[PDB]
Amino acid sequence: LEPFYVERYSWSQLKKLLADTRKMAKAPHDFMFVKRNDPDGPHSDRIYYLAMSGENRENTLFYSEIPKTINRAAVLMLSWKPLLDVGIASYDYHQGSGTFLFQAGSGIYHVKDGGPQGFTQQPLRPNLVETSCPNIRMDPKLCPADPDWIAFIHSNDIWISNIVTREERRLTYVHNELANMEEDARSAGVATFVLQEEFDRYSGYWWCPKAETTPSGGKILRILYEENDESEVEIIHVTSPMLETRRADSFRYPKTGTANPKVTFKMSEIMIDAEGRIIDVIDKELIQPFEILFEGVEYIARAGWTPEGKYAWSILLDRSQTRLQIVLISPELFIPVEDDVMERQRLIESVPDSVTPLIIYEETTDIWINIHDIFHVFPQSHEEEIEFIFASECKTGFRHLYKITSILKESKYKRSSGGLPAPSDFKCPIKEEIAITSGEWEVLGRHGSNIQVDEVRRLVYFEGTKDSPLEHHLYVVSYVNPGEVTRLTDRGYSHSCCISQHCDFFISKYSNQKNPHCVSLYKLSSPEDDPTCKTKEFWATILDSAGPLPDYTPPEIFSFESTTGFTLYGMLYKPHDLQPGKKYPTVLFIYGGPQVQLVNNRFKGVKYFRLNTLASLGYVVVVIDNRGSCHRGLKFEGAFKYKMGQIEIDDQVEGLQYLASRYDFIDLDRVGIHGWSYGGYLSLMALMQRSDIFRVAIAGAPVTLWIFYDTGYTERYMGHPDQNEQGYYLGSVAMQAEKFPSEPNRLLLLHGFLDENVHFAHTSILLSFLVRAGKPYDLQIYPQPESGEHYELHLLHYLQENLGSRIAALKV
Amino acid sequence: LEPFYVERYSWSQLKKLLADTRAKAPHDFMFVKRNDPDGPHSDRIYYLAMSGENRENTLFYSEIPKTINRAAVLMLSWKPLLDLFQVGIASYDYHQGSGTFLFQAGSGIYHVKDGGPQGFTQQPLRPNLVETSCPNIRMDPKLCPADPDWIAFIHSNDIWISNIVTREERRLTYVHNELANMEEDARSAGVATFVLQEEFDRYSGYWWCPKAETTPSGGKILRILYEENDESEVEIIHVTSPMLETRRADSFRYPKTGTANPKVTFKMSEIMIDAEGRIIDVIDKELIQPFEILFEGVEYIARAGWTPEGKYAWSILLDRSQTRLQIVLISPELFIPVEDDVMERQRLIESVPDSVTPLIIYEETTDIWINIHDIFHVFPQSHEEEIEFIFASECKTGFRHLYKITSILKESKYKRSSGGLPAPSDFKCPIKEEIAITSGEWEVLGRHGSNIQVDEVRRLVYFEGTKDSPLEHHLYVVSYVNPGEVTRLTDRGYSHSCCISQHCDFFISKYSNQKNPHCVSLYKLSSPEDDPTCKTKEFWATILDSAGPLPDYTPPEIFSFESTTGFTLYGMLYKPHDLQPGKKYPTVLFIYGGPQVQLVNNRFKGVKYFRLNTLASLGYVVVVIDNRGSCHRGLKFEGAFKYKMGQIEIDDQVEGLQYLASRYDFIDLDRVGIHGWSYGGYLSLMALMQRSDIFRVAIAGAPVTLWIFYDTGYTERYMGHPDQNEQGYYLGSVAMQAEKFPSEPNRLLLLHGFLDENVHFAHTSILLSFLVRAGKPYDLQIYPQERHSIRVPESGEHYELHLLHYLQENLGSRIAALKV
Ligand SMILES: *C(=O)C(CC)(CC)C(=O)Nc1cccc(CN2CCN(Cc3cccc4ccccc34)CC2)c1
Ligand SMILES: *C(=O)C(CC)(CC)C(=O)Nc1cccc(CN2CCN(Cc3cccc4ccccc34)CC2)c1
Ligand SMILES: [Cl-]
Ligand SMILES: [Cl-]
Repeated sequence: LEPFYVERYSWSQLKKLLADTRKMAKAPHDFMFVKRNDPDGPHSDRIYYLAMSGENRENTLFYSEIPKTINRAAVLMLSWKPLLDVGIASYDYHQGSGTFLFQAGSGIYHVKDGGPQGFTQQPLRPNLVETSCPNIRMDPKLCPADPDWIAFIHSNDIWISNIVTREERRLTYVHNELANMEEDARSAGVATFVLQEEFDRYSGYWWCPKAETTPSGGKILRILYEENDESEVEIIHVTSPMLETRRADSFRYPKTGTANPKVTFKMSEIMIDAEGRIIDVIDKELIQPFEILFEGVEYIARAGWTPEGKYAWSILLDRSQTRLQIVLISPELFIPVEDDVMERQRLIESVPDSVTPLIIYEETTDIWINIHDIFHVFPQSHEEEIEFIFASECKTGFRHLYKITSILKESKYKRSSGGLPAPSDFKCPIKEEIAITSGEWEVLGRHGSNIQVDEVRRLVYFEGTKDSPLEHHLYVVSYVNPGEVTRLTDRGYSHSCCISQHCDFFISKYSNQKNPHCVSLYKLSSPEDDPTCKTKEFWATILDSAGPLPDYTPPEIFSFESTTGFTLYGMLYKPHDLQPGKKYPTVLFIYGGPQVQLVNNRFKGVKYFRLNTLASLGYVVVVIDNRGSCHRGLKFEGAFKYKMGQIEIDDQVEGLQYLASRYDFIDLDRVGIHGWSYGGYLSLMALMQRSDIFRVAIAGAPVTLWIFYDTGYTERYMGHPDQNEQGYYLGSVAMQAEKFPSEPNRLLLLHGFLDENVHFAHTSILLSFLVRAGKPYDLQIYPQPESGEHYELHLLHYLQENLGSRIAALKV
Repeated sequence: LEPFYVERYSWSQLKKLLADTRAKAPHDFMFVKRNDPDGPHSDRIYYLAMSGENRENTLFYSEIPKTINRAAVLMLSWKPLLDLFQVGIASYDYHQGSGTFLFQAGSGIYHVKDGGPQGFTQQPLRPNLVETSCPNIRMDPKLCPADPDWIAFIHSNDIWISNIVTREERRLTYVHNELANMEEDARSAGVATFVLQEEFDRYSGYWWCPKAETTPSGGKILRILYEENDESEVEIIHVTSPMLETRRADSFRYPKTGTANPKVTFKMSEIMIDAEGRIIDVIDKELIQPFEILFEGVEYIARAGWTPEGKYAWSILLDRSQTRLQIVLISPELFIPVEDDVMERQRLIESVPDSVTPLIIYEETTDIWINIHDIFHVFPQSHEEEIEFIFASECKTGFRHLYKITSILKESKYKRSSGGLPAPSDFKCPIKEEIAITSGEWEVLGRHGSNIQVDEVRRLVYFEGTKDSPLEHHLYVVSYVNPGEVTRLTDRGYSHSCCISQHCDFFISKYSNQKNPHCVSLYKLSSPEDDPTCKTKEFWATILDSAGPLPDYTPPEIFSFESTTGFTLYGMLYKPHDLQPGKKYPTVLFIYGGPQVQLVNNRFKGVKYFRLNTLASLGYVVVVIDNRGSCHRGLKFEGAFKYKMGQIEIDDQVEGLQYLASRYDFIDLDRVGIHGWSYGGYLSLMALMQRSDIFRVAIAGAPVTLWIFYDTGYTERYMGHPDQNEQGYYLGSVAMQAEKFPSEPNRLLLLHGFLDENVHFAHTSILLSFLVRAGKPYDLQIYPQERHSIRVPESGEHYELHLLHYLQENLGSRIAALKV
């Protein structure tokens, strides 16, 4: 077996090769189905959606017409009608009025379509909402009880504005923009850094869905909101976008072990008169402190209202993220904010002791709670019950849907006597807990995956891995008599689905390893003898695939039975034009951290197109989902709890050796490893731990030191740093710099200079320690499109010079 | 001619080689007379010195004997002046009449007495801590010449005084609130700001008046002239921290070019003391009119102080473009008390005479630039409306020469009663007499410790100069009354740095040459009885002896060549050790090539530039060339690159390289590297950028890549304001020309300290921005927790290792040629 050496191109030649082979658009999303209700017309529904019609183009609202019937000989390809005349990330909509509300650039706008006004046959010039406010407005939302009112955030405070009367009003006075950020570290209605970055919650205020009627023929609107105080949170400096303006932007980063923000709930209570004028605005706070009522709660993971507006709800986590509580909060728990201590005591006495927080569900785990967007609340039939669907990995170690009924008891605790409540004083007895689904597979509830409930047929639609861990599929099952789980999506593809609100259609964005992404509309229907049985039928195409592009050769998914007692899956890019009796240099691409799966049956020729490019130059490319990876259940994921950096490279090496024994073209002498973020971290660990296996390591934005990363992430997987002193040490490459090679041309560090999730300090502290330890490195910095081209060029060239070509074999 | 290829050592082996192949000489001298007829010693000398190796800098003394055995060589012994502190001393004060030393060692401020009325110790004295109530580090202590019981110092950017007998402490300025943040509180007093320290070498910002003023009580008044600065309009910049654990950035005020400099003014603290040394009162006083009115056009207070009598406070002032110097006498009567009440403030202005006025006793201009220097000697004032003084200037002849100047102190034409602003030349004085003491194609030295000693008895002036050569500094002497013959006092084949006794009967010289390490030796001055002008020198004793030519270090040969520019350009050449016949070697050009610096001269370079020899041992030719713009050749030679930085320098570097390359066949022009720090890093980039043909690799260290990111004081002196010179700034900024770099990798290495506060990392990061935009390759190395230069030895060790290894892998070795 002779060594194959890659063609040694020049820098300018490699730039040309990358430029030629380079030459995507946001696929249709945020679907909404509106009925036409037109007996004489040919269309049943209009679908509205956000999309990008070309690659240059900006993201905007489109519509398409769903016909009542189709020619089943042909394939109907739906046309994209523009709804409007900068760019839109999301949109709100009120059904009854047909009002869209959306931000585009700095402006907030509104149009109407598909309400009583009817259905336009051409673009709509939208109406700009007026404002006195000097700064950018964020997070606009229509009031569900009155589409004339909207809310939004300006300078970390909540405002409301009437789109008819033009009345604007600031609701919270929590942030003063002109003062310094040391004293004023407060905010209302905005989610803090950790909650956005690590729990995917972006909004921090919620309209009450219904309005209460006043005595004099007006109404009361309500906004539940989160108020944060980040005064005790660590302040860190990262260099500003403008390098000519030599300064640093301050922001609050709760690093692991330190304080999270000081959180609490609030309610704005807005009295409006008979003709839409604001009478009064009472701001209201909890009767007792957040720490007392919600003992142990550190993070407000999720929050909203019940469909009737009766209770606000919230899904709450402790600091270790091992205990989740779903908690109903009455509006009567809130009293007006009064600085006068005598008048404050009055208002506490006026509230009954019966009014109390209601923990309607609690769960625990020795691993961790993964937060998700599934939580469906049924309408309240009985007065002292709440019925709902939730998902959990805590029973079986796999995420499944459960139908739960809780009893809303009077609390044992009484506030009159004025003590502190015990841990379980607000817990509700669980009357029923039916498991809707079960097995060695999971229901999906993140990154857009959720459920749709058909209350009439008493069915729930959900996405899952039942058929395979490498394919997402749409399923349906009864929540009343749960049994047979009907699949609705076709095997051989992975699907991301959106079910119509009327449960009579669904859209699926699907692909597989060979075929690019497509979006198609499927009609749901039942046989006459049984509404429980659900069948699907292709209706029309919304987006066609480009068709497998000859320049891109896809990988083969493989798998091996690991000594760890798990099947591990991988992707293998065999080199283009294999020579018999030769062995090629192998580049292992890695991520390997939690909340990610790189190996699955989806089209990888957009995101990971440049893996195919490495294979065209003569490299073998391997990707392996090690233990900790997503979509295999909680026990699989928990493998590295307290032990980050200590099991991942075993699984990689094991898979790399499995491939080697079966394919003689893999040259274990010339193996490189490369990844970004956790992949960059593991790449450093690979070179540190296994010099023998890995010749080169390219680390991108690597986490080098876990005490520098945030609370929400790090404490979930590694606990508090006091209770895992060794794991934090052994898991931190910056404090083991002595273990790196004394040879140069084996370590490449890549970092963005301004990156604020994985800070540059991770790289700069490593560099400092490598210099202390007399170790070599190579460094590329990317301050501030053009730099991604530079990155790909440098990486191809670095692999060429130090792994692929004959010059690399000489160099040693 | 075969190419020599250097040994390809591993990283571990180069670390070994460097590790294997890996102290302040006496200074701040002071002669004090014994006045002991029966004793064997004429003088005792005091001096700062590091006794050797890992040891702190401290006060020593030695004994100067009346006679010597001229058969033998006397070696003086160093007596420790101080005892161990129940850290190190950089600087000291002395009061002649009392014997009081004053100095800072570590945090504390101390005093001893020796050589005054109390006599001379024969054993180390115990230093006496000056006690304090101040919470923070005290800085810049200074003895009051008028009363050696009193001292002054800076604490939290304000001026304080402390009596060392009575123990009375007192705050004189309330300009800086130490507790409030620096974004609001950006004022200071008695402290030279960044640009003044970094670009004009002025460190102090307050000056004791050297004489007291007696009162009716039998007490006295003491005065302190001081600079007050308001940096509120000055650009703020954030650099990280020695603490990398806290992801945080510390702020400071950096006047970047074409932006606001600090808003400055003069102030005076009037300090009334009673009959037994207790403070009665402290009146803080300000100028009767603004600084912008009284000193029209002035932007930098370059130097300041008092006349010997304490009558006038002098100052040397510059305009923003640094093409106009003004020496100005400021009378104490120009200052009035500070007053909020605008009626009472007006009444004090009116009580001051109109005859009292600033006196511009000297003014000069140039098309090139003013170079500030420490030479300025005021004579005692005998005539009432005349001041007589020695100054130095390049503005007449284009070489720095001494001039004895007398100016007439006329009452001003301008009058303050009328209430108009004065005309540009209302304060100017008549120049009655301006005699040139020296002249020629050579300069008098007045920076970096070089100065003059005036013998007022025999009416002579001692000075350092380049008269015998630009490659050697020598001590000379000449009359200031009948200026004729310039007598050299130091021996040739040696560069000297000399300190002349206050009594003018001795001088000490620190000297070296290319082959011999540094030495310090004492020399007695005397004249034949018939003629006191004729000054001769005799060796007296050795203070510091040579370690000797160390056999690791082979010196370089000083070469020179006639450039097409019409200047002789001097250089140094390190030939490779064991130079093979019929073989050619990879060359490494070390460069600085910026203003205010000369790399090529006849001094020992085996300490500072030791690794140029290490390069030669591995088989590299090493060249160094002082191009046009460099120091010690006159203002015209220096002026060559005004408005044109980065354009002319490499022409001279390549010319010199080719002078050697034609004259020596061992110089392989196909493999030439370049390397430098600061301006040398700048030029290293420019060299590769402009001359891809000549230079294979460039290793730029802390490079200036964008002149708009550098400070006012430096950049505007050589380039003017950016508004007036858009082409100069564009053509002189490598960041704006990133497209011109090679599109071959392994030819560009950037080295930068992450926390550098003179040449900010910003220069490197913005260069990397434009190189990425231009699709160009680079290599980069960062050295965190390190400011101006590389202080931590492990990072210095890493710097030398990477630099040597980089040259090996991409220039010197077998594989380097195969790699193309
Ligand atoms: C970490 O999670 C980060 C940074 C904190 C979050 C945004 C991160 O993921 N950053 C980041 C930056 C730049 C690119 C990517 C993803 N990209 C996917 C495709 N991949 C192409 C590739 C892969 C393997 C080998 C090569 C070799 C040469 C050229 C391209 C290659 C690069 C990484 C993520
Ligand atoms: C510029 O003015 C700086 C940086 C902004 C502030 C003072 C500066 O000068 N920095 C700096 C950092 C580190 C070292 C030096 C000076 N040093 C002198 C000796 N020289 C040795 C040398 C020369 C040439 C080649 C080699 C090769 C290997 C090892 C040493 C070499 C290096 C620079 C200044
Ligand atoms: Cl929506
Ligand atoms: Cl002195």
